[PDB]
Amino acid sequence: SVSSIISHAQFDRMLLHRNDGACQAKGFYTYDAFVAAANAFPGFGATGSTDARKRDVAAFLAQTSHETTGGWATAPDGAFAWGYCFKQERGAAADYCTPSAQWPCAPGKRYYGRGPIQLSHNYNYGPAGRAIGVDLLRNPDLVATDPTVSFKTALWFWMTAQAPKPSSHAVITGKWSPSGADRAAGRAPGFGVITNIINGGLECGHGQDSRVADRIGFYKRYCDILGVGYGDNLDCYNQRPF
Ligand SMILES: [Zn+2]
Ligand SMILES: [Zn+2]
Ligand SMILES: [Zn+2]
Ligand SMILES: [Zn+2]
Repeated sequence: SVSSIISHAQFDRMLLHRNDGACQAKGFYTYDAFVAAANAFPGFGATGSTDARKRDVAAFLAQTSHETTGGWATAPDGAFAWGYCFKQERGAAADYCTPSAQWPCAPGKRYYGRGPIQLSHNYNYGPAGRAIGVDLLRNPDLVATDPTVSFKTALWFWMTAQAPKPSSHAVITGKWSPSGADRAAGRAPGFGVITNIINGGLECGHGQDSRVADRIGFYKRYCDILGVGYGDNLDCYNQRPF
């Protein structure tokens, strides 16, 4: 039903050049896979006012677009037209396997970044796999070979809280109630705190940051496409990291 918020046409206008020959993931990410994945997380794009629902979709696609961007300053249609260009960590990467009796690593497998949110480590592939009913510890490559599974891992991240961090979904739909600690840290509801949730240790609270700006660029472009206002507190330049 997320299709009632974002049409196939709008989805492609947003992720405009993802299938250009220069992109590693060309041909991978499809609108039908996105819609199928969304069906497994009913609340996504279906919680709150029509505007909250549009921002929920735009923010999700904007943050994931930054994580997989292939854009550059003078890119065709701007740097914010190049999200979803990659589907797996570039380079030699690493094993990303840490001791865990709850989410044991499978021999010979590696848990490097895969998919829209660049899911990493066995302790994340484990709970994400359980959430979607797929054994991602034994078959982590499915996050880079099956687009529906790929999108599902990203939505799992979007919809899952990591207390004290709320889920990004809760923040964008206006369901997050900041603690006294959050208020003291300057973490107010908005797109900015979502960036903080995702990679605040490295990007937030130290003034202007090009990574934060790139995330906002995607968000504003996508909100413009769906026809919704951005909401407040878009940056995390002055927010203490979670
Ligand atoms: Zn299409
Ligand atoms: Zn193109
Ligand atoms: Zn690690
Ligand atoms: Zn810093």
